[PDB]
Amino acid sequence: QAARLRRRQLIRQLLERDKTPLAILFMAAVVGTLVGLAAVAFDKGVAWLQNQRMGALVHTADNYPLLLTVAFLCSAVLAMFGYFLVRKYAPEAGGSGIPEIEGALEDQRPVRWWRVLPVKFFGGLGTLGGGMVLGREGPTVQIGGNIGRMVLDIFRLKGDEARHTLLATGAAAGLAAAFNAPLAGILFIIEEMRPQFRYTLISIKAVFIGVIMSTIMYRIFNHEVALIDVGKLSDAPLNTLWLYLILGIIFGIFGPIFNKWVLGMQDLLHRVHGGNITKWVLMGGAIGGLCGLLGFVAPATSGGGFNLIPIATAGNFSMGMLVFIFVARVITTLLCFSSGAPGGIFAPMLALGTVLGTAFGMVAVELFPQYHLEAGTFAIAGMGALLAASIRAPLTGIILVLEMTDNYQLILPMIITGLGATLLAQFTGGKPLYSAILARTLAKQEAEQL
Amino acid sequence: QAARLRRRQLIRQLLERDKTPLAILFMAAVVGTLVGLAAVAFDKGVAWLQNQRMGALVHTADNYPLLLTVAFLCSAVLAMFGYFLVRKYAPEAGGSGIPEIEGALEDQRPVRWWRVLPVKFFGGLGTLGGGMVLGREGPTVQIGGNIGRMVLDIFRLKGDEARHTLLATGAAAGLAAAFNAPLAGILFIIEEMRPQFRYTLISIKAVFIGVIMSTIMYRIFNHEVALIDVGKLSDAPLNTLWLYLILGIIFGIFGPIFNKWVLGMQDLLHRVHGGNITKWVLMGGAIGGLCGLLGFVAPATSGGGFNLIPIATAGNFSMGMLVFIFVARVITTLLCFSSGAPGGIFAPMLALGTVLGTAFGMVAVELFPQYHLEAGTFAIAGMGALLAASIRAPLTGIILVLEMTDNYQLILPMIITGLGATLLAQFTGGKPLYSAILARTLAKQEAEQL
Repeated sequence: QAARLRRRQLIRQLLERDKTPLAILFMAAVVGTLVGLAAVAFDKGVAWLQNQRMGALVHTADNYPLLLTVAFLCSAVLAMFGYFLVRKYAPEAGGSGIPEIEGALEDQRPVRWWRVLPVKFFGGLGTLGGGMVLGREGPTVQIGGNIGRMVLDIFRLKGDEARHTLLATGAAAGLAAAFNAPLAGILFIIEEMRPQFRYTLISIKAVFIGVIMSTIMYRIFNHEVALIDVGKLSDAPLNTLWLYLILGIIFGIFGPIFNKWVLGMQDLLHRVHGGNITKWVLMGGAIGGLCGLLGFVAPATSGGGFNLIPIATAGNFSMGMLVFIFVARVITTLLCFSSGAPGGIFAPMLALGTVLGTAFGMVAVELFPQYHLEAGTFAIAGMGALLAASIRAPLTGIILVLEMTDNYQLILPMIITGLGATLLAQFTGGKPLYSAILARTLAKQEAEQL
Repeated sequence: QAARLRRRQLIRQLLERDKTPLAILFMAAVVGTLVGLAAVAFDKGVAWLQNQRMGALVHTADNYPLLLTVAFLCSAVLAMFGYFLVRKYAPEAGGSGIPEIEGALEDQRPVRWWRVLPVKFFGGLGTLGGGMVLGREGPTVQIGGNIGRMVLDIFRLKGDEARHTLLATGAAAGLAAAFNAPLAGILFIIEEMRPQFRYTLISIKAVFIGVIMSTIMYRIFNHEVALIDVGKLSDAPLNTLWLYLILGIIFGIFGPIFNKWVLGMQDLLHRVHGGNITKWVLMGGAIGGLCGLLGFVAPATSGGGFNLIPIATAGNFSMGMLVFIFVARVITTLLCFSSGAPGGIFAPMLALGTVLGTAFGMVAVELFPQYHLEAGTFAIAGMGALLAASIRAPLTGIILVLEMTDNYQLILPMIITGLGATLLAQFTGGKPLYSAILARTLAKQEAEQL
């Protein structure tokens, strides 16, 4: 009656599966190559700005108050340039980028590469070289999605498959070249950024080609540089997995509160300046200079956060130092991302989770020594646990931490901590962060139509 | 314009994203535990039958003709029992079973647990203890899906989300417990064994809990036992990725030829018995006896295929022995799987991929000594490449070879070989194997049945 109707359609569909068009495969190769080159150039510009920042710091190493003022000024002017470019030329090129390029894969949120690529590139360059605690993945994944749309519009590809596949392969190429992590890009685009409530024709065989050419363009210009080089930690036996479940419960209790904090401060800071261009640029300059001066006095609360994950997994931190770094780092990340700067929050979540993981593993190693514990395996497990409770994408959290730490023997602690985080963030009332920001800006856009 | 209605439903759906019922999450925990226990009991039964079958020979080791006849009888009676149980009490238990579960996720080909579970269990036990070239993976993916449907019908869960989610977590727990690969168990569901043409409601968190509990129930019972133990090989520089591209092109133009072979041999052996029960069990007994005789004399062409996979990865295989193993393994895999025995092909395609990759690696390292190559890196890159060109599931092929070889430094040769394989299997024009078997057994059920 109806099964006869669907069975012939299912046979006709299964006998020709996985036939994507060669036009889309070739444009996905060009998209992935351009996104890898743009991410390499963005990384080199950020590092050259930070090196010139440190050189201007050491240029006058005789007067301490003058050094603190020149640190504040040289970071604040770069932050003012980034906030001005974003706030004057492109109101949708500030923040993370993953909501504004995830809403573009659901046929809303128009991607405008001509007024995103230079402004998000140069503004994220300014506010990331200034020292503000932001991840260089969000600026490169919105650059990735917009390079995908730019190739689609230049070569005049038609169809509804080509647009979604090129936005997805641009975004996955951006996440692959930000972290040197090829598998995390595909597992981020088929688990988090595709439309979760309907059916779209994203071709994984083209997302893969974008990720391959992007990671090859990363490895051409980044030879023998590991982003995170932890050693080779001891394995976790079967009588120790309950501790990683407890750590997952702690991250799942913490995650939704971090979501509520970032969504609350991102309009508590709007209550300061009201939306004005000059007052927004002045407030952004104040917080960028504050994070730049924290880049000199106590130089662990600022920065991207990737220069303390190799420290906080081999010991080398006091408990008081861990609590001070966690408190001031959560303060500075909630101040820097939620103000409106161009910069993601993946990297100060992978750095904010390792501090909490070391602070739990250092408790657990002394609470009972009958297991012969180490305070580093709990940090490796808890790295992608705030990334699994806050943004609630545990599969790409676990895959990305397995990519950039290369400790496979902790895969069962990693999956148990990330999954306890996801479950206890669900049973607390924690909506995912990248969907909450997207739904918030869509409701704001709808209220601005009346 | 209906885009405003799509926006309003999108806001209401993004706020309520990833919120799975607690009943589904608990029942997927129970599915994971039961499929872990079923795969552990299945592996121990196959191990004990292989031990007794190969130990009775040296127990009664008088003379060589009697030794060969007792090898043939000791394998052929077990294979006769498996074929008879399949073709008498559950005809869907024949073959791999990933097509039957891949159909039952689309509300066709109904999973009768009370007929498949004991027949796939004991029949796969007989035909896999008989030393046949059959995977341990198929008869535990289908046992996993049937356990999932069993406990859904036991606890009486209604809805459409519960059925797809418990069948998907059963198949995921089966593939996680067959290979000790937790990540590939989820990655087979989210990109190969879901409904690939319409939206369905498989919650990834329940598949995650099922995979975790299944891998814990594996690792309790055979800890410190890895299936594939290769050493830390040499890394692959950037000027030698085009070699892995050429190896991917070789696998891609071999994939559809092997699919044509298995889908043709599955009728060429059907003409031998004509659907008759007596001639089918007699032909299957001759096949299983041949696979036991080959498992006794020249043993590295029979059995599951994980025994020779660390020898081929940089071991004592010559170019004259690798060709013999490849031709005899493809002839025995075809003759043993296309005849309808209960046993998957997903596990003896890893061995064929490793043999072809080792042959290419030994040609390449002799063809130029300027790159300082190795055959072992080509074997680990080409392991899950016939699995990416034949069943055309590249992401889970790459994930699974990353899982059970513990070499992340070859992730770029792995992805390049897998993508060369999928591309040059698509341009040649081969369908995926596990969908071109389901399309065949759906066209048969439509036309040749009613």
